[PDB]
Amino acid sequence: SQIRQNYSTEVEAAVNRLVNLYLRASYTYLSLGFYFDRDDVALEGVCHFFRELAEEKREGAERLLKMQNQRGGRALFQDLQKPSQDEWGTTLDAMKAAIVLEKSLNQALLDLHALGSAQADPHLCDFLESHFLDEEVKLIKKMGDHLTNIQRLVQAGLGEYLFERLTL
Amino acid sequence: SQIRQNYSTEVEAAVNRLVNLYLRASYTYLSLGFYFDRDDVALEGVCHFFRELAEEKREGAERLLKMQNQRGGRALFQDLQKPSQDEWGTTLDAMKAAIVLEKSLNQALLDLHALGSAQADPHLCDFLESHFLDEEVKLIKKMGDHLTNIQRLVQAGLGEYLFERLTL
Amino acid sequence: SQIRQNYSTEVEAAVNRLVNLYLRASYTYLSLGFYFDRDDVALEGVCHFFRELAEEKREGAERLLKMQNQRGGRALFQDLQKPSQDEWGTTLDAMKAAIVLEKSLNQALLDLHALGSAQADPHLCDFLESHFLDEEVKLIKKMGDHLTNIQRLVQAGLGEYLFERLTL
Amino acid sequence: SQIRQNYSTEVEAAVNRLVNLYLRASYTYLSLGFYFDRDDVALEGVCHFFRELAEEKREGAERLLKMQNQRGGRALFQDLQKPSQDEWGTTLDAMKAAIVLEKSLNQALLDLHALGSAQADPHLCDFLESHFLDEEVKLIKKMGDHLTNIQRLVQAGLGEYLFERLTL
Repeated sequence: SQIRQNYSTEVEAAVNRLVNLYLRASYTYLSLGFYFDRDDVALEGVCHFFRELAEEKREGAERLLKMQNQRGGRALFQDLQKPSQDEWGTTLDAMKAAIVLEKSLNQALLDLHALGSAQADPHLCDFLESHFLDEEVKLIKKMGDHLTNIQRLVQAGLGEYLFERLTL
Repeated sequence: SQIRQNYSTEVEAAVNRLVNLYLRASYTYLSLGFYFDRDDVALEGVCHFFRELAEEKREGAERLLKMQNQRGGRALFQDLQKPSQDEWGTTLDAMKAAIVLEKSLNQALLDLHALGSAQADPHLCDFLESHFLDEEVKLIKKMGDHLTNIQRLVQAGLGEYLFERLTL
Repeated sequence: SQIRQNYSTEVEAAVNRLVNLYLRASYTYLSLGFYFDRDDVALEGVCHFFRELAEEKREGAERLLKMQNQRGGRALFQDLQKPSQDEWGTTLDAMKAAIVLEKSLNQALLDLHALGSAQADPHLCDFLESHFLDEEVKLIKKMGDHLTNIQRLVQAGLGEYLFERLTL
Repeated sequence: SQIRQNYSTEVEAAVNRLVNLYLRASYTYLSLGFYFDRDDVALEGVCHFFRELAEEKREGAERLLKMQNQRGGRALFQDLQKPSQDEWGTTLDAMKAAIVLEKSLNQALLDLHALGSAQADPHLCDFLESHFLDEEVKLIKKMGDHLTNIQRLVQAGLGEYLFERLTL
């Protein structure tokens, strides 16, 4: 590559792996969004929350792809595995599964940042800090806030409805 | 002091004491605000209410400081003791603690006003009446209103959530 | 904590300590501001400079508190010790004391950043870099600029007046 | 008087006396203003400051007169004695004489307020608090601020000029 500089083979491959995690996460959120749009679930505010997250994760993958090219690395795509469940249970179950998901992405970002420091790749460390580390921390705080309110509310059906109407 | 007139040593020292009470109250409200911002408490409306009160109390202390200088008294600062609790319990517990706090400030204002009358210091009596006595009475009525609604609502988790969403 | 990830007990406690340093600094600036508002000091431009810094330091503490909660750490408040002096001498003395203060905050930020690197906590390193490290360097340069001009001007009374009127 | 109620003969006469003090003060400020407008004094900013104060004192007397009529008291005018000096010396001398003047008005207001309390005349106490007590305290603080700056500046001619140009 004519532009490639200070960009290790190891970081390049981890970037490709992170891109797959983000697309998988996006797919997961798409499944969660449509589940809450079912006529027998019907929680529009929950459906919207997850559909907005699917788009965010897709945007995250696209930013990683752009960065890959900017550094002279080569994007390599793999199969995207289907989401973990076909049915997501209650709003609470789903929000727990979402937080579990986000923590997995966060850890992958932390490991990638650790790889970058190990490889003396300040550009990668900066890129992660700029569009990912804080957005992930803020997203995780919000989900934790939601889990707490959802838990405070479980007369379970009444609580689930109120949360969707008044918070979402 | 070239400007000092009709400003007793006793009122000056009580003004300094009141300034410390107001800063302490502000610190208390800051602790209450951040407690309700915890991911395991997550009552944004309650967090906002207390954070707004912290700023008000800080503004109250600053007005007293300005007045101290206007009269030719000398501001003297003391340590600010930490708030009474590290964790504030429920919205109800916190609002009870807040009302207890406000009543203490109110009594201090009443005592200071009584000192001013005893010392024939009409300017001090006027200053207290203008920015403090009524604001305190109105604030205390509002908290009492809130305590009543919070109490009416305790299915405790559902009530606490509804109060924060619909009143705060 | 349900959200806590990669957030060490050591960083959490240092964050609480830094929050206390910032509130103390704010208190210090409040005392400096009101001292220059005394009828026997009467340097409005100096009073304004310090009062603006008190608010900045308070905002700094509040940002640290928010971050603490975002990471799932627990805010713990301590007594706020009173400022080092009751009277601040000349504009020069005060600006020297301010620079000494800022350097102490800066060093605390540097130590906290070093702790974060030692703990592999990129989010903390990023947060410090974003709202604190540069703001502190720029503030310290400005004070150094002011000290130099104040020193160039000391006919001491005439210089102090001119600085307050033409620079502040 | 058909409207007179709770308005003692003693307060009525003190109101007439205060009206004379305020007109005298106004006359004093007029003399100070024109002295600084002399071609051999020529401090326009000082001339403006005093001319603005003459108008304020005249407005103060007029408010007392209106109040006198509102209460059913009878305005009685006396000779207005000429100002204490024909020539006012330096800006410093003049500002010292002004502060001495204002303190005399303030004390007269305090005594009148004390008479009103002694006579159980809440309307008079309120009227004094509303347009006079605080305005007087704020005016006296400003003069004290000016005296301090003027004193800091005395190369006397250079200081006097700078004060008039940069503060007034």
